[PDB]
Amino acid sequence: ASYHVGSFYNDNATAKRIVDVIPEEMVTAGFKISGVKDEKEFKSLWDSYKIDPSLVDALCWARLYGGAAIVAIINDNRMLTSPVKPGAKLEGVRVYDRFAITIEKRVTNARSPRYGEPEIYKVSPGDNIQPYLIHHTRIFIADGERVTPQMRKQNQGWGASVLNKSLIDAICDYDYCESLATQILRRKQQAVWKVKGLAEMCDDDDAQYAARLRLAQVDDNSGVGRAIGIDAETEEYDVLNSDISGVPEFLSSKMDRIVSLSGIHEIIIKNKNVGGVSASQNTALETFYKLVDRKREEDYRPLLEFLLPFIVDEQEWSIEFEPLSVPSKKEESEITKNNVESVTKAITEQIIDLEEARDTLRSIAPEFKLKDGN
Amino acid sequence: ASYHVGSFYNDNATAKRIVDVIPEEMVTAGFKISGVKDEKEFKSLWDSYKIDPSLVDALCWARLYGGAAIVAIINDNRMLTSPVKPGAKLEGVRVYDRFAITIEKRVTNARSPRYGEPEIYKVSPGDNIQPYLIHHTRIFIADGERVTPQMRKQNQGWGASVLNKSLIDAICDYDYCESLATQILRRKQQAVWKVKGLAEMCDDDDAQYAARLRLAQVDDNSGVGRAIGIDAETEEYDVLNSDISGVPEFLSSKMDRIVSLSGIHEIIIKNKNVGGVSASQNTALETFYKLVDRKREEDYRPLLEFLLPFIVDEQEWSIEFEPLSVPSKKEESEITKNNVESVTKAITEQIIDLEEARDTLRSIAPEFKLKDGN
Amino acid sequence: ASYHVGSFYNDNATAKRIVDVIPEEMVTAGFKISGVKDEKEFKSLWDSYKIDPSLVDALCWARLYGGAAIVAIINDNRMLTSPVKPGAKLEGVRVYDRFAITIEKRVTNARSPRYGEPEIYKVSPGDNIQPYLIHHTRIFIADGERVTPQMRKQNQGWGASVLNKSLIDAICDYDYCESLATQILRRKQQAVWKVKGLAEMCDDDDAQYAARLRLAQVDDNSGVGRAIGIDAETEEYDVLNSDISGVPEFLSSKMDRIVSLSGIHEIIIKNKNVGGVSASQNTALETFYKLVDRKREEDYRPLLEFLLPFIVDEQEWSIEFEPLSVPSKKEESEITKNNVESVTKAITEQIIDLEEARDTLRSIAPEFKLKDGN
Amino acid sequence: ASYHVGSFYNDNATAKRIVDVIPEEMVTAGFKISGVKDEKEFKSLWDSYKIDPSLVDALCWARLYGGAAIVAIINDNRMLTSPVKPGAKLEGVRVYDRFAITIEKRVTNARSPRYGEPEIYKVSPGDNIQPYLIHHTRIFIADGERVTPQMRKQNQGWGASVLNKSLIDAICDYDYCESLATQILRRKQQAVWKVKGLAEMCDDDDAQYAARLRLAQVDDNSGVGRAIGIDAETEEYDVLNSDISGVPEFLSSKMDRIVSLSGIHEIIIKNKNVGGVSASQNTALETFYKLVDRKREEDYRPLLEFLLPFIVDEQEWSIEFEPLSVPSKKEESEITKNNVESVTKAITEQIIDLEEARDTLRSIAPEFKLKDGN
Repeated sequence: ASYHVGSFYNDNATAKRIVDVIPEEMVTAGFKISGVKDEKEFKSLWDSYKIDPSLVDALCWARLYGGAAIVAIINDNRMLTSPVKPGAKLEGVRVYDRFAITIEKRVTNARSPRYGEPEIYKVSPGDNIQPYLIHHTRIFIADGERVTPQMRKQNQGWGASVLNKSLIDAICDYDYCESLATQILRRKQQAVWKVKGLAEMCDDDDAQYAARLRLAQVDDNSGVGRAIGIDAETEEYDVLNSDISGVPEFLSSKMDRIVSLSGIHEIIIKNKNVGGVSASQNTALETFYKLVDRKREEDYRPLLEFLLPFIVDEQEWSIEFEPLSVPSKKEESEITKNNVESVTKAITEQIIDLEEARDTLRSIAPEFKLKDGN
Repeated sequence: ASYHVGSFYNDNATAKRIVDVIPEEMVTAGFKISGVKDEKEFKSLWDSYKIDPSLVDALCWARLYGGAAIVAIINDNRMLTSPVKPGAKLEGVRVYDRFAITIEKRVTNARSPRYGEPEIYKVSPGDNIQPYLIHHTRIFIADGERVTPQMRKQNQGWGASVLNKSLIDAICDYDYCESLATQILRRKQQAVWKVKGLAEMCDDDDAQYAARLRLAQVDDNSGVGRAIGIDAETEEYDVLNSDISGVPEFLSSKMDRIVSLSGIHEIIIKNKNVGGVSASQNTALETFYKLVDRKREEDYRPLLEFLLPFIVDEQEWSIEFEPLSVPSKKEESEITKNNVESVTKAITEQIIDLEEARDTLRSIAPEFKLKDGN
Repeated sequence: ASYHVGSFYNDNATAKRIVDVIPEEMVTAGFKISGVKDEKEFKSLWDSYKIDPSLVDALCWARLYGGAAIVAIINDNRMLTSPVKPGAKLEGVRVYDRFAITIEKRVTNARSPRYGEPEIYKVSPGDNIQPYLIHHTRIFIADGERVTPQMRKQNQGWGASVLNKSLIDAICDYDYCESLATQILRRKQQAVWKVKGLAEMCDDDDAQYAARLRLAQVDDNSGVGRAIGIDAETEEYDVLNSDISGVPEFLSSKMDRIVSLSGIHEIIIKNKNVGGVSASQNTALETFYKLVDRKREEDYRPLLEFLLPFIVDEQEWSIEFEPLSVPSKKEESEITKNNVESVTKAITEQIIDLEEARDTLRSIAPEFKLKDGN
Repeated sequence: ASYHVGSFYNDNATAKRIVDVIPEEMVTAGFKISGVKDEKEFKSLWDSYKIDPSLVDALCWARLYGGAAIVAIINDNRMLTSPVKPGAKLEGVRVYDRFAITIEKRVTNARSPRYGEPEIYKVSPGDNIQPYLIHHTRIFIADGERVTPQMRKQNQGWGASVLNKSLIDAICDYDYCESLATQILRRKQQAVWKVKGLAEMCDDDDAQYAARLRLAQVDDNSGVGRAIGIDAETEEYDVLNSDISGVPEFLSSKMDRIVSLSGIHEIIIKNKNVGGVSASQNTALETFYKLVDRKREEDYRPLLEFLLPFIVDEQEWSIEFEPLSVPSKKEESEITKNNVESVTKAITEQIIDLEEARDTLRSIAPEFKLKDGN
């Protein structure tokens, strides 16, 4: 069964895939900043931090247990319980699961609209170290999928696991069906040896052992090209056989039910190609891309506006999600051709003269490297 | 069969998908405001408030429970029971379900068209805090699908749930059908053992235990390459076998009935591409987008003109929804080429000049990085 | 079923393929460094050290055993326990498995973010040599796939094996199914010989030996064009035959289950083209490349920024991975044509000059042999 | 069985193909050098050596036995036990198998990082000649596939055979299945002759010989257009027939299992064309090319950097692997057209004037022969 729903995660592989395919596919797409003077220093600082495996782990724990929290370490000399100040920087991030976070203090001031969230968070990392209190501005809380408000307050504000009992049992019964299919194959044919007066033999005596040894020895040497001899007055040899048919489609239907309840396309979970059509599964993968972007817009972004203000001193910035459908080299060159022809087809006597022209070609054509100029 | 809609929602997964696919995919499309001098500050404010998860949750509860109420809080100076006057008005927002809203005060002024609808609302969130009264202009009431006026006045002006009785039992009997299919698979064949004088053993005795242990041991050691021996005079061994055929078609028909009743097309509810066609799923997707566009135009907009007048201080503005169907990097580049060559064709015969061509190209080609000027 | 993962790995072939297809195909793709004045010396150093087989082996052991440690040795002047200072730092490298690494010293300095992780490592390669201690900065720890934090701290900070229990028994029962199929084929038909009074011969006597020799001799001399003669009064000859149907489909379903559990697509694990479609395998390959790209971005890079700062002395550099999908001689020539005609289109309107066009063309068209100069 | 796994190689043809298709396909592709003044003198010296059959044999022995070694003969007057000097040339190479190489001396100097490999190799060529000792810099060691470090040190640093027991038995059972199919075809129909009182005839007497001679003679003259006559009171003639069906697909499944375990595509091992699709197997052959290049990058290259430094006095050189997918004459000419048009389309007033233009057209267009000039 599920038990702590941790054993089910680290034992079965279907649950592993169902809970993991979304986070890294979501995070490896990448993002670009806008309104900033330049992004290469941002890129260098980002991969100098090299903190995204912790982000992936936090997202996975949020999807599995229903909630996860990440703590931000700031070089400010002030106490971590006191709130941050503008202009502070970041040097590291550490991740916790749902069971390591508990509520400590609550504020309900009428005039201040901040009421409705615990002011001070209490963390218990374990590993024989002292628990400590954290301000609400220091850390961030990651949540899973939405649940009813009654159940939401019943779980102390925590979400719900992605492995609900319907999916759990839909995954479970497939193994039972597979075992039944294996047993059905094993029991395809049975041979019965009828002997007159076989009940007179003493139990577990040398006569019975010799009889069953002879039976086994004759059983090994039988076959299509080999015959056996039996008595005609006291022995009978008959074979009862049963057919096997229709089980592959039954297992396919079970897998389709698992796919339907999971919410992910069959190409990603069954890892199968239909083979009956050339380029129709491109629509399938773009549908999967649509659903993963849909999931991203509600979960990945809050981490973005929680982390960017601590990393860049620029005033106003916006976040843009790059379309994760990356094109192939042939088309890439053709699109660069199209853009470079379009940016300069009539601008020779039109609005786009030099300085906006270079800026336009820099963005839509990242292939054309160019030093900073006008 | 199911009594509490919340338990059925957070227990089953199909109901969760049916409730959730529409609102979040609706909201993640986005929108653009027209008639405003510049758009960057609009996006800056929109992602500064970052209030879209509450909107998604309110829409989900409006769909599920049949009613929801979003509460808008402003930075006024007087009591929240009194009406409002123009101002910044935005620093936060909260949502509530149907069960926490109650009508307490009503007016019927014939001269003013405002009669026939309540003016003061009572909210009782619970959690050991005092309920507080709200003026009508401050908050908005979100409703689901239309019902007969008699039932509307019977339900205290609240809509019905999207999980109707027919949908409920159509979901319910699918699990019964799957359990029956598994049971049918389990009983494909049965082996019957007949013994003369087997009814004389006392129940729960040593002889019966030994007999059943022997039967089990013989059962585990049979198969294709193994044979068994029996006494010809007294006992017999026979096997009864059945067949399985047509069950996957029956289950597929049940799923088809569920799809027909739900109203969401198969690629969204089954996650199974047909595979027998190249590009016929374009029509399926566009039909889905027509459905979600109808739902958006009938439900999402009221929040838009309830919130936008409080956001911006402009006298006049309009809201229109873009085609949601997202193009990919290639064909959007082709569109950009066509647009840029078409706009320059009609401006060289001294019909139109550059000052309006700037905005005409900016509206349709955001890829072209343009600053503001001549 | 299998106890030791190493014995199962070096015994079976499917496990070998599952472990090995990802890391070596990942590494043989290669990479390119950016921000460096010239690239020839980079390749000269890279193939002078020729340390990629050790990287492949370390990745394979990280995948299999759940953990691996690569040891980097530098040309410093002091003891290897002390930290390092900038220098050439590269003359060799060696790798070790999970079983040869142990934690002995730990620090918990709260002020420094370096707490929570070990600083000195103990390696015990064996082979009758003294174990030696290593500073943290000298070596790197390679990990496999994520596990629950409770299990992570239970396993002394080591990951889990990629051969989970479900994958193990899915591999195991396939061989049982194949053996059952062979046994079923062997027993397609059986010939039964009945003789009156055949039970009166003493066991291991001359008469019995002669009888069985005669039976064998008659058995080897039968067929379509040969007949046998028996006594009508006493003995009889009968043949019992069965059928075989649906076994290949059952075996294919078992392979499909193995493919679904493994996570690698059929062309890589079955080496069997579908044959019923023209160019649908492009989507299969690109899905595989998406998977291996995710694996690369999550696992290969840490070695890259662990080793590259020790390789080059440049202050700033960046690492990006090319699209792995290799084009062939024709379409790459078409890409070169498009690139060369597009780059010359935007440099004739006095927008950009030759000094940067040189590098722009050099980055995208290595085929054009360019020296360095104006 | 396998025995010395040499008899299995030189008796069965499937093992022959599995172990041989990779080496010569890998080596006949060829390679070109870069950074050298000219390569035609290199080409002439290379085919003057004519040493590649020994390389193919060494690779085959490495793949089969798990390890092989090649010895380099140098014209230096110094003793072969002493290390080589820079500037020495090569005149011949000789190949040995795994059993002709043994370890003689080991060095473990702490300061020198060369420890970890035997300093002096002892070779025992046999053929009644005296074994001799070799320095480690003189020779090269070729290894097969990776194995666990415990097994690696258990086999004195030698790899593993490509014919593991799983592949061995997968190859073996196919022959058993073929023999069973032949027997099943042979036993398709049996005719039984029943005679009353046939047991009274004396054994091996003239009466029995005459009876069986008559039976055979009647058996030869039977047929569709021929009838036989039997007595009605003492003779019976009956025919028992069994059908054959489903065995070709069973053998096909066995071959597919062999293909899957082998790791090579079915087109190369089954030597079959699907016939249901025009140009889909081009993807199959390019996948095979991908895997053979993948195998090449880890095994062929070390011989390249072991042999090139002894053949060329040029300082710095690099190795490039030519794409083994060779195009057809029609496309070849079209690609030459494309390159010659691309190299000169805008360079008339651009960077590429004369001397880099000729060098560019020399490389990408080897068809255009040209004498050395500017």
